[PDB]
Amino acid sequence: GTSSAFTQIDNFSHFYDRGDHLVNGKPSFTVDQVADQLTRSGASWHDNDGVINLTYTFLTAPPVGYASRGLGTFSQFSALQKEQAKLSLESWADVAKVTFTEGPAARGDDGHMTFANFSASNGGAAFAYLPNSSRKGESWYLINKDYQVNKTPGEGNYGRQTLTHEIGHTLGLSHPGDNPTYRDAVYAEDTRAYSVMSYWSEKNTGQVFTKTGEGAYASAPLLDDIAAVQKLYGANLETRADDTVYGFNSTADRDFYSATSSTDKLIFSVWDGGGNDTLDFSGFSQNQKINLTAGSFSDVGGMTGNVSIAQGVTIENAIGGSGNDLLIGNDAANVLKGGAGNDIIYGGGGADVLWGGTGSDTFVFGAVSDSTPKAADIIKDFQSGFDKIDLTAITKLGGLNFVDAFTGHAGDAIVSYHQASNAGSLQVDFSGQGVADFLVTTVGQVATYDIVA
Ligand SMILES: [Ca+2]
Ligand SMILES: [Ca+2]
Ligand SMILES: [Ca+2]
Ligand SMILES: [Ca+2]
Ligand SMILES: [Ca+2]
Repeated sequence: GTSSAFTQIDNFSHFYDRGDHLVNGKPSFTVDQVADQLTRSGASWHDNDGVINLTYTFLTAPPVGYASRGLGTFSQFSALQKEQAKLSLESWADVAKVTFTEGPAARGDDGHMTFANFSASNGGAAFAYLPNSSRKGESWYLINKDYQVNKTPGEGNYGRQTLTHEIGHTLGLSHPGDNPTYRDAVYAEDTRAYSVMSYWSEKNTGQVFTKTGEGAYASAPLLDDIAAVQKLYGANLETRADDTVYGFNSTADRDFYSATSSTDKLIFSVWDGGGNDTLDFSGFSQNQKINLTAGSFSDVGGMTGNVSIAQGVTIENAIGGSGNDLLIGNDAANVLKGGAGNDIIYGGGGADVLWGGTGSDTFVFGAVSDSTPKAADIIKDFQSGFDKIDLTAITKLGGLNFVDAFTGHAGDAIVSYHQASNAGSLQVDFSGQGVADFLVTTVGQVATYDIVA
């Protein structure tokens, strides 16, 4: 058996696992399976400069044969829409190798896009065509007394997501499946928790973004969307290859990645081209569960299944909030700051920098490889009597034999201290080989009682 602390960690790094099992009776699809699913039409924009350069035009006047569409009264895009449309395009252009330049159909471009608003409710809230049809690149939006959604698009609302949705469609992605309901979906993760393309809400899959009466929709391409658009046009590695901070104190320069308040509802998927990165959810007071695993999910800002790191992305640091959080790292050096409260931190691979912050924080180790002597973890703010080092994942509650020197017997551990630099160190002999095979260094005293194993 392990401790409760560990289980919470193991369970959360498995809570969102996809593939090879049934969920709600429907098969579970790994992102790759969903990237296939979402691009099953074979429709796409063509290229051999290895990049797609699309141009677009907010239509000023109705095109030839416009009246025969039955959409009623043609209207031009407002400044608000144009401004939101541009953020949407951009959000797509960041993850995949595609660019959208405002301008008329050119001789040297890979296709042209057009945005316009109609008035007759017969048309539908909005629609777009696939990149291989005759009306390719177009997308129309309904706007009348009875339907005001597309009137004021802004971060968080469906008016904006509708733009991210329609653009994804014109780019080549299709709705997850073909009065239908989520019962009729081909797979489990067919919710707007995984794709902006889905017709179903996060509650079908268990996630919780908002309560009754309020709306919440991710402005930018979610998890599956990025994989699918990247499958089509390749990942854009040059975007944010610098040192990006996401969430609070963000340096992402994107509205959907920005938080400045405790009430903020963040629903996003992190895409980044390199550098050393941080997910800072420090401004939050609710219990969070941040997972730094590529393609994994987090429960952020009082919500659940709302944040994720895109498949094939490395995010090195996490900053929880003042709640009892959980921080799960990757195989890389991680600076994991619990921030404040009673949280559990899991470094994982490599030598991590762990900060428990105030409160009685737990640092958990599941492998000997997590904290080896030749590349060990460091708990900078270790407070004895309150904090605790969990090794139950490795010892299974078999205990350790605290000694001053290694006796070549397995389970022999040594708590050392160096007052003249406030530093302790937990050393262990899991193999009983006579020497250390696990080491954790602290700043602040670590007592033998502060160990759980
Ligand atoms: Ca970066
Ligand atoms: Ca804390
Ligand atoms: Ca915390
Ligand atoms: Ca790590
Ligand atoms: Ca580690």
